[PDB]
Amino acid sequence: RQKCDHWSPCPPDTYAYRLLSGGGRDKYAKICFEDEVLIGEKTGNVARGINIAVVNYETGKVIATKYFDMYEGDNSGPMAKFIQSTPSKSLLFMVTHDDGSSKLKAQAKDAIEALGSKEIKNMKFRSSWVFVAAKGFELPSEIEREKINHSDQSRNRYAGWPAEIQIEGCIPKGLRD
Repeated sequence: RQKCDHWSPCPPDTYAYRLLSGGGRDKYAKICFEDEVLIGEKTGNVARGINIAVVNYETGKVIATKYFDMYEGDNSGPMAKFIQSTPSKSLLFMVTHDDGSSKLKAQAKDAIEALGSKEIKNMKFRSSWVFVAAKGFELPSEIEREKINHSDQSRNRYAGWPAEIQIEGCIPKGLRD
């Protein structure tokens, strides 16, 4: 019904977003922006690791979508360079699927922490994580921009994985007016 199937309607001059981490291996991570799925099963571009959607804040257009596997390969470096290359006045949306920490290295953690992440250095194996960043401007303090959920045997929604987490909000379009 509502933009990105939001619980409450967004205020007028705002960009709607909904970020969903993966829930175990069968429930996929999803990035929704302005009622359009940027990353997800639907668009066939979601995978294990850290999934990043980059949007031009000024035009509201998707500029890039890329995933980086943190269980295999050496994708931490290519992820840090992808994040660092992002142009100013960009929105960055980051979600975990399955695992985003095994091979997660310092350079990548520093590039994400530079964007305002308080949880990227607390990432544990299979912790579910969702994050909204702005490059070249500040997001309002009121919007939910980050969440982390660690694997815990008593709380785990799946055998071996924590429950998926979500953040939904409305970003005002005039932060650079």
